[PDB]
Amino acid sequence: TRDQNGTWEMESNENFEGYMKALDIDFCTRKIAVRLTQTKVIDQDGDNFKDKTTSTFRNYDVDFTVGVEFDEYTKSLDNRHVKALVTWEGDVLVCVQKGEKENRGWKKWIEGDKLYLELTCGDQVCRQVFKKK
Amino acid sequence: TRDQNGTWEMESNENFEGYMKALDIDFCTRKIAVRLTQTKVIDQDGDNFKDKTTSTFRNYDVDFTVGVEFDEYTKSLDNRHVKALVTWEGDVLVCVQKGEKENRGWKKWIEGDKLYLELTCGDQVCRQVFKKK
Repeated sequence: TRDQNGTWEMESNENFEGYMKALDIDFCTRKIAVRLTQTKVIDQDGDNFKDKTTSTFRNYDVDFTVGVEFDEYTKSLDNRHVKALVTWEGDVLVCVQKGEKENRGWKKWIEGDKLYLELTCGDQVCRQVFKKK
Repeated sequence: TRDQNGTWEMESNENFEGYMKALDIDFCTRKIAVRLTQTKVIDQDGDNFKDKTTSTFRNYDVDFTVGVEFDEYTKSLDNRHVKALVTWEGDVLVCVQKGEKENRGWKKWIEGDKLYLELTCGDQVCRQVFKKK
């Protein structure tokens, strides 16, 4: 049929690497585009089309209750099982990710309208700040 | 303030490489995760949090009309300038991308509730199958 209207999600992708190498796309760029899923939104009205293709790199989503230990699987990070626990220390949201890697956790808090994130794992600390959209 | 509600977009991302290396994340993944802006959406009800963090790898919007040639700049993938002509072949949307690469183009058609996309460049053929939602 010619009616290509609707939102479509990639379920298979054959020889995406060979086609990208034929376009002289860089090495690390190809090895990830093969792994990622793609969503295609098409608005077709008559002879005019509008194709919006989006490939999401990371789509993490976790729920929790402060003070209640829960099982966390970092699917889109390292894909490991950690028993996370989120507690309050002042107004800072502190978390401990009990698992194989030692000193793993994060701290989250706002001051003004900036979300601060302190991702820690072993000897490394990652600092990220966010603006309100 | 403990209220972390809202949609937050990444401002800075310091030492994401070191934090990802501490989690044994591969090199190519680190080289791309470092260069992407993240968006955090927190739905908070007291101590019940809903944290969803997403990052977009590729996004591409194209507007074209069947039978009218248009200048296409492949924002994703290739970043080359091609003159694309999209035409109907029965129920198959056939497009030719006249440019640097020989035999560059794609074919798109619907069968049932699935979108089939065949990308062609040189002697390489990439076949992508989508599913209507």
